[PDB]
Amino acid sequence: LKHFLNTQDWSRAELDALLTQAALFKRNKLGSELKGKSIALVFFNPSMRTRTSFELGAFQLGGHAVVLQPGPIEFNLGTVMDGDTEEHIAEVARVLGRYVDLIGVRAFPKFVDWSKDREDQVLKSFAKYSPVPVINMETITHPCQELAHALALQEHFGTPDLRGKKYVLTWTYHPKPLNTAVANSALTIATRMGMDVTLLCPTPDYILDERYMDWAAQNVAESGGSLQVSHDIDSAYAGADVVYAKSWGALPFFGNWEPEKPIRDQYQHFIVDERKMALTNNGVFSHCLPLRRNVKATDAVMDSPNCIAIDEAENRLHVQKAIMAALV
Amino acid sequence: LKHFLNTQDWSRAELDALLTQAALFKRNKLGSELKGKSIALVFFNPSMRTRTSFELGAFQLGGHAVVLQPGPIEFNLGTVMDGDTEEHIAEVARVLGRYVDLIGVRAFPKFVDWSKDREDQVLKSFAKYSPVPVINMETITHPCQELAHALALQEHFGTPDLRGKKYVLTWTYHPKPLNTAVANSALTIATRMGMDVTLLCPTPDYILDERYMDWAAQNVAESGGSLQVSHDIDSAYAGADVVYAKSWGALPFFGNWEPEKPIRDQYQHFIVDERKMALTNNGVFSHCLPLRRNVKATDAVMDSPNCIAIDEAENRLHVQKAIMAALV
Amino acid sequence: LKHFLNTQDWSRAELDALLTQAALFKRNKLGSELKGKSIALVFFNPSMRTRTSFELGAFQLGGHAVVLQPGPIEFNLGTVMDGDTEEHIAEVARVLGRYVDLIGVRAFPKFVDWSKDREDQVLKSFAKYSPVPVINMETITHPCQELAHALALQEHFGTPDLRGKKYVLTWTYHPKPLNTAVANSALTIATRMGMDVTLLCPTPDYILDERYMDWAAQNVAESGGSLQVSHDIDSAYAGADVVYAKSWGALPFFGNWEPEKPIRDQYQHFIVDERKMALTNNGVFSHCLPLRRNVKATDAVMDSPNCIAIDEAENRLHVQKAIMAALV
Repeated sequence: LKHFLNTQDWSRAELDALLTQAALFKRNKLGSELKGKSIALVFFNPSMRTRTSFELGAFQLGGHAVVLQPGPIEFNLGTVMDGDTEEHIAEVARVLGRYVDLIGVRAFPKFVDWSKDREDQVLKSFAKYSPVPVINMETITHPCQELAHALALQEHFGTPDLRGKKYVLTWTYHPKPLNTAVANSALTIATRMGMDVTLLCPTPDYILDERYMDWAAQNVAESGGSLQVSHDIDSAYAGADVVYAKSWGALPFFGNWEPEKPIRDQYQHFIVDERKMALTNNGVFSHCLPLRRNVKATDAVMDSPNCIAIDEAENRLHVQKAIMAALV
Repeated sequence: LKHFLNTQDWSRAELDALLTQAALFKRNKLGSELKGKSIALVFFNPSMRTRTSFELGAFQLGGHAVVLQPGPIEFNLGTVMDGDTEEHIAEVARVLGRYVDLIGVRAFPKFVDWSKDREDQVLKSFAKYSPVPVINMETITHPCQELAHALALQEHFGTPDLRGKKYVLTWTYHPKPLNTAVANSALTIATRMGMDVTLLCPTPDYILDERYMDWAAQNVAESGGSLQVSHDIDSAYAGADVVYAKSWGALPFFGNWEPEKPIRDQYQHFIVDERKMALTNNGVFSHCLPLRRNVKATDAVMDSPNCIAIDEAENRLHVQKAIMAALV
Repeated sequence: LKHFLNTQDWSRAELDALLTQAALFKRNKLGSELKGKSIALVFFNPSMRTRTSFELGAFQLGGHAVVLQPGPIEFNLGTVMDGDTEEHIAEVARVLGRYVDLIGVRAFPKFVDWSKDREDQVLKSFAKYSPVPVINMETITHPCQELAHALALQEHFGTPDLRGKKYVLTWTYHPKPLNTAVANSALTIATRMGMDVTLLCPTPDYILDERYMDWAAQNVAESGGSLQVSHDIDSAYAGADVVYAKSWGALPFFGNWEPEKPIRDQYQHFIVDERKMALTNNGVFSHCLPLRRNVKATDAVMDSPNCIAIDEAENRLHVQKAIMAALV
């Protein structure tokens, strides 16, 4: 009945409890909250980091993770399956639900159409047909990353209350168009936590889907923080406490990534470097990984003592354990 | 020494004991029958369902399953390995046998020749060279499915004795020629259990290999049931207690599936629907999965309360645990 | 801090202790030396045998192995990652190091250049950036195989002291050029153990890289054994106690394997057979596997009671457990 599809679906108190359980697990990693239980990790797209953290997380709590990497499933109802689909998600979710206690789902968008991708069909289908809790391991939003990220910020600042912090979610250069998942999640969680958020991107075409812009706005009101869109690098970084980098192809160009290649390439200066970081208030830098060094961020920034990307990546483990424990 | 290659190899009392242990495991899933033991699940062909049930089954009994998906093995003796084969099954089975306590084998036929496929070389080779019990996870017969299927029928009818039940194994439409494995197993187990069996198919060309027809006949005599081949849909369904659907390419066409495409396509009416099911004696419907909705069976039949396909799929878990426990 | 990259890095006393712990584990396989611990098995190249032994080894000691098969990683520093690499080994090793207690690495050479391959970049990179012990699961040397091999010899001869034994590392025919890893390791460990070693190959072009020739020489001096290069089959086998076969492409031909195909094909007589084995002092035969029957060794030699290849393969399990236990 209760799933962990997006943090936006959980009340603030529930998210706070998850973060605290995550901190507790970080102090005592071995437990029995999942003793004799199991989780099916269904990866429609490969991920070494996510597979490792979840698999180990289940093991450490006495459970077992079954890793499934399909590779042809039909999600549409009343559809004559005479095509290339062998079985309907109805049967898949229901069968797995007779075996495991939880189901994790990872499904990256096709990038051939944001119009379709934004529907989150794969995840919504599992959540609808599954008799057991479903966990978003990343589709168009990365909720587990949000919490790992948030925990890392709380540990860094020495407090659970992040209000008053200047948070800068900056777009970054990449030779190819990327998913907005991490970006959408970053906006969601930074505002939900009540920080002064600024979405820094090259042009208005890079502004995130309305769904998330509304989420952020709605969260600003609840948390007492602030939101703001910007296109000026130097002013955005100024006096910033946190800088989060993430690359993503402008939504208005989904389907054809040819005329955009020259557009993104003229913005290879949005790379986070010491010059920019020095403008902040001794702010910290982080990225969700994988990160292309000297493209999204310079080797100097990465190896800096202000980069907490490795801590954030570690926290995926502790945060995902808190989620699995809450759902069982 | 003792393997679980086919149910036909086990006495009726042993099969009854397996089914009962399976029911016991269904009531108490956690156990120690495999404590510290392991099973190697060798999949020459991918299977999410079979991998999940076996892996979880080993975990629940205190054991560990190692999943191996090759992808070049030689099974022929005295064959100069100067071809594309790197190692002989002799070495593979013997080495794995020094590591694990049980070996599961899944190997779908090549469909390029039923003449060769019917030899069950992969399975027979493992059973011959392996120092530990071998388990058929599906090749040309699906013995684990047979028991999962049989258990589901016993639970549905509220009794272990299925004698007197009208069982209809019906062929079903599919855009492509399929393996007869599930069909051969269905005939084997339905007759072994003593039911009034009817093999419903379009033309005599779809009759199953003699090996299984003889098995069925031999089982009818032992169980006190009956066997019968039919080509009339309405008469077959009439007063039926159980309807099992399965698609499969006529054996006489193995090698060339071109002139058969038009032959099978003219029989897309063999699809199980409410019209047919209504003719039975409030009979139950089931399929081994994966099932193409609105092709092999209509969405109406699938979502009906008489469809026990999800229960049968669940039982793969309990039945496979009974098998692993009996073999160690 | 301490890794298991090559046996040559460990003192003789440490190697002796590993071999003894391995013998102890062979007598009592279940233990708690890895209770609650985990190892990441990173396979850049597939290996059923190595995956099975390590995974089971972790399970038997109360731990858990996470299997990762990438398939695009950058190992070069200060390299603008605008190519086909998504993330730097720096981030990979560091993140995995926050999750698991040990990291195993398997990476076969590209064969496109021994000049580059001999650098052991993949392994050295992991060992440099990883915060936890790294284990060579085979790159250009196969140290786990060395110990499995050595243990099998000690069990066969009924003593830990192998000094005085005539060891013949023979090159063998193969339709394609192979890695020297196993060959380099065989020379290393046979000399380190103090045996009378003879490297039997067709022509001086097949002599192993200087690195290992020096290693052997340096080991002969320490162990009191002997080294010797030979090109005469009959004289090499004569009075031999141990015969180890392994195929490998001459190092001087790395990059272009066309003019070598005809060169290796004229030496298909280097195959180990009863005629040759009969010349030894009732010597034992072994191979690391996979082995092409009737090409590297005849079916007669393989099925002989003097072939200890299956025992050596089994010992990978016990030896790898000793290594994992020593590193944690």
